[PDB]
Amino acid sequence: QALLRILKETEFKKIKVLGSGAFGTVYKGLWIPEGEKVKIPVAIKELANKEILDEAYVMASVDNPGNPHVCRLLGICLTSTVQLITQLMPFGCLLDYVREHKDNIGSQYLLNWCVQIAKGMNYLEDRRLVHRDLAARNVLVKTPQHVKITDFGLAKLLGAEEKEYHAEGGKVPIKWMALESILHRIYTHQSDVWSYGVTVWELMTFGSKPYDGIPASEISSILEKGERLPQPPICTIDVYMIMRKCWMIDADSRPKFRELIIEFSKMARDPQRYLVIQGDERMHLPEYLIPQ
Ligand SMILES: COCC[C@H]1CNC(=O)c2c1[nH]c(-c1ccncc1F)c2Nc1cccc(Cl)c1OC
Repeated sequence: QALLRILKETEFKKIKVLGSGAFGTVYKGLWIPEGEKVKIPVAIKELANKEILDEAYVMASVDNPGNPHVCRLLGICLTSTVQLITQLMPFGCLLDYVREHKDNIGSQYLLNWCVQIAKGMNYLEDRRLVHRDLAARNVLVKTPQHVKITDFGLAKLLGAEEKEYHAEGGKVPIKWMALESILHRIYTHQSDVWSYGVTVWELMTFGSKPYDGIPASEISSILEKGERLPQPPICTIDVYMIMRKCWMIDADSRPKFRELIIEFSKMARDPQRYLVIQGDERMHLPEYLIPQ
């Protein structure tokens, strides 16, 4: 059962703006619980009220048992707007992190992040949840060795006798969506596997924009012609074939998140065999459009 903890605005202090975009506005602060005096660093989101409360319901529904690689909602705050509260991730989003530390990320970190995103997505698949927005921008970095999936804005829960979600005319990310989602607005856990492949391609290219220069309306025709995202220079054939298996026309032929945990975990045990990065031993660490 989903339960929300209504937190008072007087409990939050030192609110500073982290960023803004399609997600709305994300801030950072210090949550002092009532009675307790432990200053917990937290993040606050804003944007209309109908949309942010759907996100809170989705996050609260999948909170028990919970997964270490999935962001969990601490509670909500009722100021002039409805705000979401979660544990702060000090190192920000992974898309910016891979673009900032281009020359310091080793093969072990890239493969472990792929394992962790697949562990989080497999947990969401078990809780009948289709994320519908898996991208490097929606992956946060708690510490360089630990990542979490975020932004349950487009996420939808599936009923017991429901294996797919049909969207209406809302804005959606075309360059991360599967071909069936662009053509027929159909969203399954296998459509999230396509987005997982695009997210893996983003990490392997250190934050390259997918299909750069190509407009969103030309993507369906490009994917029907057999064209896919290119092989990143650091990827061996085994890593690139996983990405290409995530982008197959038949959604059931694509890999499963439980299979991607095993495949990338095997690769993480011998990382230099599967990714070729210069000076790997020396390294050390401490969009949306209307469909038609
Ligand atoms: C600043 O924007 C980065 C990407 C942005 C993209 N979309 C997000 O949803 C989000 C982002 N940052 C953080 C975030 C979280 C935790 N610590 C730091 C951070 F920045 C997000 N989650 C988030 C923020 C506040 C409350 C809740 Cl319940 C959240 O989970 C949905």
